[PDB]
Amino acid sequence: ADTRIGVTIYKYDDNFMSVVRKAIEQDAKAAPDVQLLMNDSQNDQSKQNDQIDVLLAKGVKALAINLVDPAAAGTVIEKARGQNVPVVFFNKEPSRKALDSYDKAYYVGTDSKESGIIQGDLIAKHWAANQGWDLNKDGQIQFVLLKGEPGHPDAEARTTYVIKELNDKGIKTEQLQLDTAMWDTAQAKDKMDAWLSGPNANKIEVVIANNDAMAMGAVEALKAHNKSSIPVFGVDALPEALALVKSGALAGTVLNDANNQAKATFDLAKNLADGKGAADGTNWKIDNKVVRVPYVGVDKDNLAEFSKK
Ligand SMILES: OC[C@H]1O[C@@H](O)[C@H](O)[C@@H](O)[C@@H]1O
Ligand SMILES: [Ca+2]
Repeated sequence: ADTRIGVTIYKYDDNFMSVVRKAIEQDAKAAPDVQLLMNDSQNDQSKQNDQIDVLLAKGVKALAINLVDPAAAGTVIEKARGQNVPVVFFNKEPSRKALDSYDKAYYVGTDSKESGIIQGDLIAKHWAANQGWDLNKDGQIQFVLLKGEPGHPDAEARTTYVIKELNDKGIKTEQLQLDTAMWDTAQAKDKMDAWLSGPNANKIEVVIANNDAMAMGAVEALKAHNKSSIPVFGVDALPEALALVKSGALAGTVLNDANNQAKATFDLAKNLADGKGAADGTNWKIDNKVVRVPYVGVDKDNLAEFSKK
Protein backbone atom coordinates (compact mmCIF):
# COMPACT_ATOMS: atom_id res chain seq x y z
CA ALA A 1 0.00 0.00 0.00
CA ASP A 2 0.88 3.69 0.40
CA THR A 3 4.47 4.18 1.24
CA ARG A 4 5.16 7.64 2.52
CA ILE A 5 8.48 9.24 1.60
CA GLY A 6 9.41 12.57 3.27
CA VAL A 7 11.53 15.02 1.16
CA THR A 8 13.18 18.25 2.20
CA ILE A 9 14.55 20.75 -0.30
CA TYR A 10 16.94 23.24 1.31
CA LYS A 11 15.27 26.19 -0.42
CA TYR A 12 12.69 25.92 -3.17
CA ASP A 13 13.83 29.03 -5.08
CA ASP A 14 17.45 27.71 -5.60
CA ASN A 15 17.48 27.45 -9.40
CA PHE A 16 19.17 24.08 -9.63
CA MET A 17 17.21 22.44 -6.76
CA SER A 18 13.99 23.70 -8.47
CA VAL A 19 14.83 21.44 -11.46
CA VAL A 20 15.75 18.54 -9.18
CA ARG A 21 12.52 19.02 -7.16
CA LYS A 22 10.27 18.91 -10.26
CA ALA A 23 12.08 15.79 -11.58
CA ILE A 24 11.58 13.97 -8.28
CA GLU A 25 7.86 14.84 -8.34
CA GLN A 26 7.55 13.71 -11.97
CA ASP A 27 9.33 10.46 -11.15
CA ALA A 28 6.96 9.84 -8.21
CA LYS A 29 3.89 10.25 -10.52
CA ALA A 30 4.90 6.92 -11.94
CA ALA A 31 4.92 5.05 -8.58
CA PRO A 32 1.22 4.73 -7.77
CA ASP A 33 1.90 3.25 -4.31
CA VAL A 34 4.10 6.08 -3.09
CA GLN A 35 2.99 9.30 -1.46
CA LEU A 36 5.57 12.16 -1.32
CA LEU A 37 5.55 14.69 1.47
CA MET A 38 7.68 17.58 0.05
CA ASN A 39 8.87 20.47 2.29
CA ASP A 40 10.59 23.80 1.54
CA SER A 41 13.19 24.35 4.36
CA GLN A 42 13.38 27.99 3.40
CA ASN A 43 17.17 27.95 3.77
CA ASP A 44 17.07 27.36 7.53
CA GLN A 45 18.39 24.16 9.15
CA SER A 46 16.24 24.85 12.26
CA LYS A 47 13.14 24.85 10.06
CA GLN A 48 14.37 21.72 8.30
CA ASN A 49 15.02 20.03 11.68
CA ASP A 50 11.39 20.70 12.73
CA GLN A 51 10.20 19.47 9.35
CA ILE A 52 11.97 16.14 9.73
CA ASP A 53 10.44 15.69 13.19
CA VAL A 54 7.00 16.24 11.64
CA LEU A 55 7.69 13.77 8.86
CA LEU A 56 8.96 11.09 11.25
CA ALA A 57 5.80 11.74 13.34
CA LYS A 58 3.71 11.06 10.14
CA GLY A 59 5.22 7.64 9.65
CA VAL A 60 7.38 8.09 6.56
CA LYS A 61 9.21 4.91 5.49
CA ALA A 62 12.22 6.83 4.11
CA LEU A 63 13.64 10.32 4.08
CA ALA A 64 15.35 12.07 1.04
CA ILE A 65 17.06 15.09 2.56
CA ASN A 66 18.68 18.15 0.89
CA LEU A 67 20.47 19.62 3.88
CA VAL A 68 20.53 23.37 4.48
CA ASP A 69 23.87 22.89 6.33
CA PRO A 70 25.98 19.94 5.34
CA ALA A 71 27.34 19.96 8.89
CA ALA A 72 23.87 19.02 10.15
CA ALA A 73 23.83 15.46 8.72
CA GLY A 74 24.73 14.05 12.19
CA THR A 75 21.71 15.82 13.68
CA VAL A 76 19.33 14.43 10.98
CA ILE A 77 20.93 10.99 11.20
CA GLU A 78 20.24 10.78 15.01
CA LYS A 79 16.59 11.79 14.32
CA ALA A 80 16.24 9.10 11.62
CA ARG A 81 18.11 6.53 13.76
CA GLY A 82 15.41 6.89 16.44
CA GLN A 83 12.89 5.38 14.06
CA ASN A 84 15.28 3.26 12.13
CA VAL A 85 14.20 5.12 8.99
CA PRO A 86 16.57 5.14 5.92
CA VAL A 87 17.90 8.51 4.79
CA VAL A 88 19.07 9.38 1.27
CA PHE A 89 21.02 12.67 1.43
CA PHE A 90 21.27 14.45 -1.90
CA ASN A 91 23.06 17.44 -3.49
CA LYS A 92 24.79 18.70 -0.24
CA GLU A 93 27.31 16.04 0.68
CA PRO A 94 27.72 15.02 4.31
CA SER A 95 31.12 14.05 5.74
CA ARG A 96 32.24 10.47 5.15
CA LYS A 97 32.33 9.93 8.92
CA ALA A 98 28.68 11.10 9.09
CA LEU A 99 27.74 8.65 6.34
CA ASP A 100 29.50 5.82 8.07
CA SER A 101 27.76 6.41 11.39
CA TYR A 102 24.48 4.88 10.10
CA ASP A 103 23.96 1.73 8.05
CA LYS A 104 20.91 3.24 6.32
CA ALA A 105 22.39 6.65 5.28
CA TYR A 106 23.16 7.00 1.53
CA TYR A 107 24.29 10.00 -0.61
CA VAL A 108 23.30 10.88 -4.22
CA GLY A 109 25.26 13.68 -5.92
CA THR A 110 28.46 14.20 -7.88
CA ASP A 111 32.23 14.15 -7.91
CA SER A 112 32.42 17.91 -7.13
CA LYS A 113 36.03 18.35 -8.20
CA GLU A 114 35.22 17.04 -11.67
CA SER A 115 33.01 20.08 -12.29
CA GLY A 116 35.97 22.34 -11.33
CA ILE A 117 38.29 20.51 -13.69
CA ILE A 118 35.85 20.57 -16.63
CA GLN A 119 35.18 24.28 -16.18
CA GLY A 120 39.02 24.94 -16.01
CA ASP A 121 39.45 23.02 -19.34
CA LEU A 122 36.64 25.02 -20.97
CA ILE A 123 38.27 28.30 -19.92
CA ALA A 124 41.71 27.05 -21.07
CA LYS A 125 40.19 26.08 -24.43
CA HIS A 126 38.41 29.44 -24.93
CA TRP A 127 41.31 31.55 -23.67
CA ALA A 128 43.65 29.85 -26.20
CA ALA A 129 41.21 30.61 -29.00
CA ASN A 130 40.63 34.24 -27.88
CA GLN A 131 43.99 35.84 -27.33
CA GLY A 132 41.94 39.14 -27.44
CA TRP A 133 40.76 38.24 -23.87
CA ASP A 134 44.29 38.92 -22.48
CA LEU A 135 43.52 42.66 -22.11
CA ASN A 136 46.88 43.59 -20.59
CA LYS A 137 48.78 41.07 -22.76
CA ASP A 138 50.73 39.66 -19.75
CA GLY A 139 49.82 36.06 -20.78
CA GLN A 140 47.97 35.72 -17.41
CA ILE A 141 44.20 35.45 -16.70
CA GLN A 142 43.13 38.33 -14.47
CA PHE A 143 39.92 36.80 -13.03
CA VAL A 144 37.16 37.39 -10.49
CA LEU A 145 35.28 34.41 -8.94
CA LEU A 146 31.76 34.30 -7.51
CA LYS A 147 31.75 31.48 -4.92
CA GLY A 148 28.70 29.47 -3.73
CA GLU A 149 28.13 28.82 -0.02
CA PRO A 150 31.32 28.51 2.03
CA GLY A 151 31.80 24.97 3.32
CA HIS A 152 29.52 23.55 0.56
CA PRO A 153 31.45 20.70 -1.14
CA ASP A 154 30.57 21.92 -4.63
CA ALA A 155 31.59 25.51 -3.84
CA GLU A 156 34.92 24.47 -2.32
CA ALA A 157 35.93 21.98 -5.02
CA ARG A 158 34.79 24.11 -7.99
CA THR A 159 36.70 27.08 -6.62
CA THR A 160 39.93 25.17 -5.99
CA TYR A 161 39.96 23.01 -9.12
CA VAL A 162 39.01 25.52 -11.80
CA ILE A 163 42.23 27.41 -10.88
CA LYS A 164 44.39 24.32 -10.28
CA GLU A 165 43.27 22.98 -13.70
CA LEU A 166 44.19 26.18 -15.53
CA ASN A 167 47.53 26.34 -13.66
CA ASP A 168 48.21 22.64 -14.39
CA LYS A 169 47.52 23.37 -18.06
CA GLY A 170 50.30 26.00 -17.97
CA ILE A 171 48.05 29.04 -17.70
CA LYS A 172 49.00 31.53 -14.99
CA THR A 173 46.13 33.27 -13.19
CA GLU A 174 45.79 36.37 -11.08
CA GLN A 175 42.89 36.57 -8.57
CA LEU A 176 41.56 40.19 -8.59
CA GLN A 177 38.42 39.51 -6.53
CA LEU A 178 36.93 36.43 -4.83
CA ASP A 179 33.64 36.63 -2.77
CA THR A 180 30.62 34.38 -2.07
CA ALA A 181 27.29 35.14 -3.61
CA MET A 182 25.65 32.09 -1.88
CA TRP A 183 24.53 30.60 -5.21
CA ASP A 184 22.09 33.48 -5.84
CA THR A 185 21.56 35.56 -8.92
CA ALA A 186 20.67 38.76 -7.10
CA GLN A 187 23.69 38.70 -4.76
CA ALA A 188 26.07 37.89 -7.64
CA LYS A 189 24.70 40.84 -9.61
CA ASP A 190 25.38 43.15 -6.60
CA LYS A 191 28.88 41.74 -6.05
CA MET A 192 29.82 42.05 -9.78
CA ASP A 193 28.32 45.57 -9.81
CA ALA A 194 30.61 46.67 -6.89
CA TRP A 195 33.61 45.07 -8.69
CA LEU A 196 32.80 46.97 -11.93
CA SER A 197 32.48 50.19 -9.85
CA GLY A 198 35.81 49.94 -8.10
CA PRO A 199 39.53 50.26 -8.99
CA ASN A 200 40.04 46.85 -10.82
CA ALA A 201 37.00 47.27 -12.95
CA ASN A 202 39.22 47.58 -15.99
CA LYS A 203 41.65 44.85 -15.18
CA ILE A 204 39.04 42.05 -15.16
CA GLU A 205 39.45 39.60 -18.05
CA VAL A 206 37.30 36.60 -17.11
CA VAL A 207 34.44 36.00 -14.70
CA ILE A 208 34.32 32.52 -13.14
CA ALA A 209 31.14 31.57 -11.22
CA ASN A 210 30.53 28.36 -9.22
CA ASN A 211 27.03 28.09 -10.72
CA ASP A 212 24.85 29.41 -13.56
CA ALA A 213 22.57 31.44 -11.26
CA MET A 214 25.56 33.47 -10.05
CA ALA A 215 26.91 33.59 -13.68
CA MET A 216 23.51 35.02 -14.82
CA GLY A 217 23.69 37.80 -12.13
CA ALA A 218 27.23 38.60 -13.42
CA VAL A 219 25.96 38.81 -17.01
CA GLU A 220 23.31 41.27 -15.97
CA ALA A 221 25.83 43.44 -14.13
CA LEU A 222 28.24 43.32 -17.15
CA LYS A 223 25.42 44.31 -19.49
CA ALA A 224 24.55 47.23 -17.21
CA HIS A 225 28.09 48.55 -17.49
CA ASN A 226 28.49 47.89 -21.25
CA LYS A 227 31.16 45.21 -20.49
CA SER A 228 29.39 42.43 -22.39
CA SER A 229 32.72 41.62 -24.10
CA ILE A 230 33.99 40.01 -20.78
CA PRO A 231 33.42 36.20 -20.76
CA VAL A 232 31.51 34.48 -18.04
CA PHE A 233 31.72 30.75 -17.10
CA GLY A 234 29.17 28.89 -14.91
CA VAL A 235 28.20 25.42 -13.80
CA ASP A 236 24.79 23.57 -14.10
CA ALA A 237 23.62 24.09 -17.70
CA LEU A 238 20.19 25.27 -16.50
CA PRO A 239 17.90 25.73 -19.54
CA GLU A 240 18.03 29.57 -18.93
CA ALA A 241 21.82 29.31 -19.13
CA LEU A 242 21.85 27.26 -22.36
CA ALA A 243 20.05 30.16 -24.00
CA LEU A 244 22.94 32.51 -22.93
CA VAL A 245 25.46 30.03 -24.34
CA LYS A 246 23.52 30.14 -27.66
CA SER A 247 23.55 33.98 -27.44
CA GLY A 248 27.22 34.17 -26.62
CA ALA A 249 26.44 35.81 -23.20
CA LEU A 250 27.84 32.74 -21.42
CA ALA A 251 31.18 31.28 -22.78
CA GLY A 252 30.63 27.88 -21.23
CA THR A 253 28.93 25.88 -18.50
CA VAL A 254 28.86 22.28 -17.22
CA LEU A 255 25.86 20.01 -17.09
CA ASN A 256 24.98 19.14 -13.43
CA ASP A 257 22.58 16.29 -14.34
CA ALA A 258 19.45 17.02 -12.33
CA ASN A 259 17.33 14.35 -14.13
CA ASN A 260 19.61 11.46 -13.19
CA GLN A 261 20.29 12.80 -9.65
CA ALA A 262 16.51 13.08 -9.17
CA LYS A 263 15.95 9.57 -10.52
CA ALA A 264 18.72 7.98 -8.39
CA THR A 265 17.40 9.83 -5.27
CA PHE A 266 13.83 8.56 -5.92
CA ASP A 267 14.90 4.96 -6.81
CA LEU A 268 17.05 4.58 -3.68
CA ALA A 269 14.43 6.14 -1.37
CA LYS A 270 11.68 3.90 -2.76
CA ASN A 271 13.80 0.74 -2.58
CA LEU A 272 14.81 1.54 0.99
CA ALA A 273 11.25 2.49 1.88
CA ASP A 274 10.19 -0.94 0.54
CA GLY A 275 12.87 -2.83 2.55
CA LYS A 276 14.61 -3.75 -0.71
CA GLY A 277 18.37 -2.85 -0.83
CA ALA A 278 19.27 0.47 -2.40
CA ALA A 279 19.98 -0.38 -6.07
CA ASP A 280 17.62 -3.27 -6.46
CA GLY A 281 16.23 -3.30 -9.99
CA THR A 282 18.22 -0.30 -11.06
CA ASN A 283 21.45 0.20 -12.97
CA TRP A 284 22.81 2.60 -10.30
CA LYS A 285 26.38 2.00 -9.24
CA ILE A 286 26.68 2.43 -5.48
CA ASP A 287 30.19 2.91 -4.15
CA ASN A 288 30.29 2.77 -0.38
CA LYS A 289 26.72 4.02 -0.18
CA VAL A 290 27.30 6.86 -2.62
CA VAL A 291 25.99 7.36 -6.17
CA ARG A 292 27.92 10.11 -8.19
CA VAL A 293 26.43 11.25 -11.57
CA PRO A 294 28.89 12.66 -14.10
CA TYR A 295 29.28 16.26 -15.17
CA VAL A 296 29.66 17.11 -18.93
CA GLY A 297 31.16 20.43 -20.22
CA VAL A 298 28.92 22.49 -22.46
CA ASP A 299 29.79 25.29 -24.88
CA LYS A 300 28.89 26.44 -28.37
CA ASP A 301 30.78 23.52 -29.96
CA ASN A 302 28.57 20.85 -28.40
CA LEU A 303 25.45 22.93 -27.45
CA ALA A 304 23.30 21.27 -30.08
CA GLU A 305 23.23 18.07 -27.96
CA PHE A 306 21.98 19.70 -24.76
CA SER A 307 19.95 22.44 -26.25
CA LYS A 308 16.42 21.96 -27.10
CA LYS A 309 15.95 18.50 -28.58
O1 LIG B 1 23.17 22.87 -3.06
C1 LIG B 1 22.60 23.75 -4.06
C2 LIG B 1 23.68 24.04 -5.12
O2 LIG B 1 24.18 22.80 -5.68
C3 LIG B 1 25.25 22.89 -6.69
O3 LIG B 1 25.42 21.56 -7.09
C4 LIG B 1 24.50 23.55 -7.78
O4 LIG B 1 25.50 23.63 -8.87
C5 LIG B 1 24.12 24.99 -7.39
O5 LIG B 1 23.50 25.62 -8.56
C6 LIG B 1 23.14 24.89 -6.25
O6 LIG B 1 22.89 26.21 -5.78
CA1 LIG C 1 46.10 39.29 -18.53
